[PDB]
Amino acid sequence: EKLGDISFSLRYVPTAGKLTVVILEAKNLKKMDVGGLSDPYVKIHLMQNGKRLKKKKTTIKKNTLNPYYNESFSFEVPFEQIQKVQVVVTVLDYDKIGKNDAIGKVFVGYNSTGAELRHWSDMLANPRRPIAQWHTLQVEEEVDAMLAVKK
Ligand SMILES: [Pb+2]
Repeated sequence: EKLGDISFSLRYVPTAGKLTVVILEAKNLKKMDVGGLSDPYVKIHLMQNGKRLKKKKTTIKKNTLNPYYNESFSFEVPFEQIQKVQVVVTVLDYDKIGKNDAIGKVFVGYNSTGAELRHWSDMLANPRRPIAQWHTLQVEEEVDAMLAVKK
């Protein structure tokens, strides 16, 4: 079962230790509501060794599997710590009643792999420039597992 794909940009300013993630849009998201579609919003957690340093979240787009956001978020990450953090991006379904269930999840950062690592590395090699990339969303539990694997 495909969960969907998320587009975001990454920008790192080395002198200011400023990390900017713009949630651009998502597409082909999993349908999460019986009798409807999904009500997606996107969480961003800045992590460091299990602990969460800071959280952000988009607005909610109701009744769509293909939401457009273009919402920007900045994080203070000093130069010396930028290869020690994880930027965890989660698409969830909003429900007025009950816990919001995650659709899928991905993380970028040094410990990441494949296209996630490539996005992260292209950001670091191209300072002050926003790099946009698509990511396939994965099962929350699998991502949570890999976040424990240090390089
Ligand atoms: Pb819902």
